[PDB]
Amino acid sequence: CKVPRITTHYTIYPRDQDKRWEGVNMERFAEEADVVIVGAGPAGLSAATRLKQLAAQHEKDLRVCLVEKAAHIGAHTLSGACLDPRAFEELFPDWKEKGAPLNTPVTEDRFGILTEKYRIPVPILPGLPMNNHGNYVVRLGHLVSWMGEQAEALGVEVYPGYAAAEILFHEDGSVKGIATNDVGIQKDGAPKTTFERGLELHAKVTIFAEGCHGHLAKQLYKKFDLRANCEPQTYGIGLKELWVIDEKKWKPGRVDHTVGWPLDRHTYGGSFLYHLNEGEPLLALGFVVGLDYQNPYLSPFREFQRWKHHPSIKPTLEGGKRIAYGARALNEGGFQSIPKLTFPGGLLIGCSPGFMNVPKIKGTHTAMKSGTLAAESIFNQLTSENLQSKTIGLHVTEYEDNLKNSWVWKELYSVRNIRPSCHGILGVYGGMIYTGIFYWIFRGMEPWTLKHKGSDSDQLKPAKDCTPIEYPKPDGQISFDLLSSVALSGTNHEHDQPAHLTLKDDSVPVNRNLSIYDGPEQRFCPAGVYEFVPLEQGDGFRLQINAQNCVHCKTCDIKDPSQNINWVVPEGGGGPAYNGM
Ligand SMILES: Cc1cc2nc3c(=O)[nH]c(=O)nc-3n(C[C@H](O)[C@H](O)[C@H](O)COP(=O)(O)OP(=O)(O)OC[C@H]3O[C@@H](n4cnc5c(N)ncnc54)[C@H](O)[C@@H]3O)c2cc1C
Ligand SMILES: COC1=C(OC)C(=O)C(C/C=C(\C)CC/C=C(\C)CC/C=C(\C)CC/C=C(\C)CCC=C(C)C)=C(C)C1=O
Ligand SMILES: CCCCCCO[C@@H]1O[C@H](CO)[C@@H](O)[C@H](O)[C@H]1O
Ligand SMILES: CCCCCCO[C@@H]1O[C@H](CO)[C@@H](O)[C@H](O)[C@H]1O
Ligand code: SF4
Ligand code: NA
Repeated sequence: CKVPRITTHYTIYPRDQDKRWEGVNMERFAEEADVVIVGAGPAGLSAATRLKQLAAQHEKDLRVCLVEKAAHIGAHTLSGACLDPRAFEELFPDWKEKGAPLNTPVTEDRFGILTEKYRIPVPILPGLPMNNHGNYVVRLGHLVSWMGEQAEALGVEVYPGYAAAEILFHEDGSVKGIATNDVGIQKDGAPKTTFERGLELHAKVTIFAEGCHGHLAKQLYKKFDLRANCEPQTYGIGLKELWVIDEKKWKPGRVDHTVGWPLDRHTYGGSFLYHLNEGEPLLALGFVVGLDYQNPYLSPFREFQRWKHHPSIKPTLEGGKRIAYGARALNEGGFQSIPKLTFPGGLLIGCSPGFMNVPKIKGTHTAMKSGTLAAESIFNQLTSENLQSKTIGLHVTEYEDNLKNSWVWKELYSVRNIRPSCHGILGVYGGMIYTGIFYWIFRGMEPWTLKHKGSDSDQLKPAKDCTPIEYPKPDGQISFDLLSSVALSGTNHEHDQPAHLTLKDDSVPVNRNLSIYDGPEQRFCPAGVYEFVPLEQGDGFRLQINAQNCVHCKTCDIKDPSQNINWVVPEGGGGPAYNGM
């Protein structure tokens, strides 16, 4: 054996095309519902909840099935989480006595610009977007878990551990529904004696709420040419760890943000540090880096680990304990990047299509509202005659009409130029200047909309033209390595299954990436999944994919300069085991 056909997933090598599957029956059982929702995130749960609420108010029968990758609800949820209650209280005006975990109202907002040695404080006025008056600091994972609890109580059929692995289409071309992941296929693609076909969930309308860079939505965009009038989405990667600190340095209700060191002015990114007020002297902290970065040598993980040593931060975690680690990609393309959210047989909500306010670093409240609106609109179409056809699947276009008229649209429109304004000669500092003028003073009224520089994927420079970055060795107390970090994510998968990190051509990572960019996949992956192993015969490397370490952040599918990777779901239940992240 060899070079190793790293790729054996059925999505690249159809088993309808390989002899090893000759005798196997691929017949799947099917279940019928009115609405099928993919992803138990704040958006999917908002949609599900509201739909079962609308059903109760008007006494109608509605079968709503919600499927999620996570072993249990909230396990793949990663956010820093400063919450704008606006849409949440709309869905649950009753939350306080019903027990929702919004125990930390923001009491102090701080922002600073860092240099290697110091911190420059920045005045936070009520007029800027980094103002958190009226908001809560929360462990999104727990709020999500709480939501799944209310959803079930309302009659929603929640299915954690089930990954939507395949979109179903009616012959007229509209979406019929989805099928869950099959199970029991070995690493090489061969069927096991335990092979088991997935479940088919049919509905009049399927809601897609996979979050930032959903793998089914990525293909949905293609199928219905949904990006026709929009700039492609732009992203950033968010790394995060939970810490237990010295009571003496615990300032409950405090929200910190910083820009500057260790990033150069042309690399977008920053930190967040929030003091939780849920009983323990706990801190949710993390780092963000725009995947539009240019240096192939940059490592967002090392930037984050190195960031903690800055003198304004290290003392705070000194004597502290790091108890969890996770990473997720987020949207930063904002308004200019919103695709068409509707098509025959389905809808897109939440960060999958992307409603993130990047300067506020908030996308949960808007993801919730989109779920609330999509629900109201769908129930609305299920409750009439006014029959639209030839698409057995409904085209709930009214959803986009109403979203365009909600506060969500104007909020995203108003901060649309902040992220793109960071592409000037002053980089992120130019963006700050632009924010003081056109937002703080003109609230984004300027008669124009700036554009992004294109896809994050073609923003990389060749390694020979750049200078490697010298990162410090972790000290095991404030900074750690990747392996220990992966352990604190509790992520895991059945080892004997084909890699879900699929390659379209098994030779480009060694022939192009390593050759031209020096294998950026070994540094942009926050989990150490891709590694180049020294070749046995003579001279080079081979790429090895350690699919079991994947935290499902979706970065590699976003940043690969050769766009040769396609992330798909592994067997349901695999991945992070985040608790209140
Ligand atoms: C580091 C970081 C910090 C952040 N800080 C804030 C903040 O302070 N405030 C704020 O409002 N927002 C913040 N956000 C953003 C916030 O987390 C998101 O906007 C929000 O979670 C988006 O929600 P969602 O409901 O679309 O999906 P997500 O929370 O992304 O969840 C999508 C769900 O879908 C599941 N899924 C995906 N594909 C499939 C499939 N095919 N089959 C089954 N299940 C599937 C996933 O497992 C996941 O649970 C932050 C994000 C990051 C990464
Ligand atoms: C952790 O996440 C992150 C942030 O959030 C904490 C960020 O910010 C940034 C970077 C910068 C951006 C997005 C531009 C945003 C604007 C800010 C932060 C406003 C702060 C300061 C201003 C506006 C200074 C005042 C302006 C002056 C004096 C100009 C002169 C004339 C007048 C207007 C009177 C990044 C990369 C980030 O990752
Ligand atoms: C041109 C500058 C004029 C004076 C601004 C006065 O008062 C302003 O109140 C708002 C709150 O509404 C804050 O956001 C501003 O930072 C503060 O300066
Ligand atoms: C600063 C980062 C991106 C924004 C591009 C804006 O530059 C333009 O400059 C001229 C001055 O020459 C102004 O009169 C215009 O109103 C402004 O849009
Ligand atoms: S393989 Fe991809 S999706 Fe998994 S953690 Fe690494 S970059 Fe994220
Ligand atoms: Na557009």
